[PDB]
Formats: sequence, C-alpha cells, structure tokens
Amino acid sequence: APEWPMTGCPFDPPPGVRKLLAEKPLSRARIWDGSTPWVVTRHADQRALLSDPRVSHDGLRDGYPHISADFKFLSFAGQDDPEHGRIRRMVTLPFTARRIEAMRPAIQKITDELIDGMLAGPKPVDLVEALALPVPVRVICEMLGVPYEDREFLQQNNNAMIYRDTAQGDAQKAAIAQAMYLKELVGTKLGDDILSDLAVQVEAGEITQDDAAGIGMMLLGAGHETTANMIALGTLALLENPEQLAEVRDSDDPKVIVNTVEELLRYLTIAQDTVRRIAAEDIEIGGVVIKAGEGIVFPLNAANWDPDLYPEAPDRLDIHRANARRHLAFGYGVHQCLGATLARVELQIVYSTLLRRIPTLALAGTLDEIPFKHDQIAHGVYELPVTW
Ligand code: HEM
Repeated sequence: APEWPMTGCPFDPPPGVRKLLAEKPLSRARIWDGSTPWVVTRHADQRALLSDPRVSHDGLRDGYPHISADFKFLSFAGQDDPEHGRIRRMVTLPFTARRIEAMRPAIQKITDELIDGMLAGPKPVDLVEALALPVPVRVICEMLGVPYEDREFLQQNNNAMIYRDTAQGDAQKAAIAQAMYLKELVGTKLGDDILSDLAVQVEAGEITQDDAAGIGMMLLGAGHETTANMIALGTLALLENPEQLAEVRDSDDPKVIVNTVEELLRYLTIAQDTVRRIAAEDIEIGGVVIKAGEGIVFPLNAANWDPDLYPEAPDRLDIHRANARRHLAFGYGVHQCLGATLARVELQIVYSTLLRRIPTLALAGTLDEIPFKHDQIAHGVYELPVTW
C-alpha cells in the first residue's frame, strides 16, 4: 500500500495521484495512523459515495481516516444527520444566494480598502498579508455581527491560528481567546447577523451559549484560510497565465470573472484530500467492496482533473473551460461547503478588483522562488511577493 499523502509543477496534484486517477480509481493507501483507507479518485465515484447515506462523517468512529493526529485530537461539520442538519439549518439563511448577493457592497468595500493600503504602501508587498488573509476574516466578521472595533483582534487571533511560525501553545491561547470573545458577543446579542440568529436559538433552548460560540468559531475557521489560499494561489495562477489574466481583467463580459473563479477553484482544488469519511455499512462500488468500518479518502484535486469530466488538458488553466462549474472543490453531498456561494462571490470581487486597480500587477520574483504549502493539508503559498 503506498503511503498517503504522496514540486516544479507546484500547482499540479502529486504525480502518484494522477497515476492512480488514470489507472487505479479505487485503491488503498496507508495514512499517518497506519490504517489503510480507500482512496477514491474519480469524480463520478466521489459524487456517488459522498451522497450515499451509508457514508458517515462521524470522526468518533473507529477507523475514521483523520487527516492527521491533530485533527484526530479535536475530535456540526463532524457529525451525521440528524444533528448535522439540525445545526446547519440554523446558519443556512445568511449563506443563501440572495443574502450573499446582498453582501457584495460590504465585500467590495473591504476589498477596496485593503487595495488602498497596498497602493499607499511599499512595493513589492506580500499579497498574503496584504489581501489574501484580511479579506475573508473581515467578511466573516461582518456576517457574524462582530463590531467594527473588535475586527483587528479577531483577525490577529485567526491569523495566529494559521501561521506556520505560531507555537501551538500560542495558537491555543488564540483559539481560547476567540471562543471567549464569541461567547461574550452571543451573550450581548441575547442584531441581523449570525450570532443574533444563534442567540434566538440559545434563548429558545435549542443550543447553549457555548454551542452558539462553537458554531461561530467554526464559521470563523472554515471560511478563512481556505478563502485566503484561493486568493493568493489564484492570483499566482493568473500571473503565471498572463493572457488569461488580461482577459479576466479587461473583458467586458461579466461571465468571464464568473468562469475564471470556477476554473481556478477546479484547477487548484486547495481543499485537496481534506474530505474524509467512514463506511457505516459495506458499500460496493467500482467492483470493489468497501467494508463497514473502513475509511475513505477523497482527493478532490484528483476528481477535478478527472478526464472523464475534463478531457481537454485538465492540467492547464483555461478560464473558458465550459465545464469548470461541475468541480468538487467545495466537496459534495450534505456536507458540501456552506460558504460555497460566499466564496465564489468573494473571489470574483477580490480578483476583479485587484486586477482592475492594479493593472500592472506582477510577480516580484519567479514561480520557483515562491514558497508553497507543500508541507500542509490545504494547498497554498506562504508568501506572495507582488509588485506593480
Ligand atoms: C475557497 C473557499 C472554500 C473552500 C475551497 C471550501 C471547501 C470546503 C469543503 C471541501 C468542505 C467540505 C468538508 C467535508 O465534506 O468534510 C467545506 C465545508 C464547509 N465550509 Fe467551506 N470552503 C470554502 C469557503 C468557506 C467559507 C467562506 C465558509 C463559511 C463562511 C465555509 C464554511 C464551510 C462550512 C461551515 C462547512 C461545513 C459544511 C457541513 O459539514 O455541513 N467555507 N468547505
């Protein structure tokens, strides 16, 4: 059983992963804890399994293929229905299309302010620090109903939980600080925002104040690093594909920014193999039998380069790929990304505004000088020096 997970093509999935996808759609791999879960590479099969009620997201179950030991420790996103949906229903409305369309001015203002700071400051500048990290956490603060004046505090806490050079002890203090704060804010709300909605539930007896705070925390975590990685990696992908950058920037067709975000989501699949399940019952698929209690690993980045679905050079960026929106970058089934509409719309605004306001944007060095997050689960770059 090969080890899992398996450099000068840094955007591309690992070579062994492309090999599996091509010749062993379903196979076993040994992960960090010595278990050998199934690896499911095909887009079709990921959809099949992820929407099969025999497939469980319950990380307390023996066999569950946790991403790493730390994720194992932590152990609504890690639960099955009915409790998963009971909780998800309480935070569904603010993420719906209409409500996210209604956030466009707020996301646009956040973006323009941060581009104002870039443009007043030195160059080159790290796009990660200047834009990619601040936007998503600021947007989520606003949906939560975090007062403007506590913004920087929540941002630094959340940043601290993301940095490689934060010592775990400090990351945990930062996490403790977020929870205490959110719990306090929920007590306060007892507004229009998520925490007010959650305060209603608290007041109704449906969840505790602690639970309210945990949900808040979870939305904070979930929506931050992922979106940041997309901002930074997505920008870099555009800068490495200049003819396509120019089009996204300069096209008069509003569909192009829309397509570009989907093709970026598909091309980069930053959530990689973070999607994990366990079979609750035996499941027969693709001529093998996944047995009850066996783990299942979903390399979304394999599915999104699947030639059954993306036959025309899926290993190249093509913003006109007519098919891109079929990607599974936000996963699939009942745990499909709650923020998927928000993310789409955040990236449309960030990429378009970044390129229209900084039409001379340029990588300050070259691709090979960029430090990628090869050593992590979520794909991305530690730093992105840009100039103009
Ligand atoms: C590029 C941006 C994003 C990507 C690639 C992404 C990816 C994903 C993926 C793959 C999952 C599925 C996890 C699983 O099945 O185990 C997921 C779930 C989730 N995402 Fe995102 N996400 C993004 C942005 C956001 C944002 C902006 C938010 C919230 C504000 C968010 C909140 C969530 C939540 C709450 C879940 C759990 C859904 C559930 O279990 O019912 N995400 N995301």
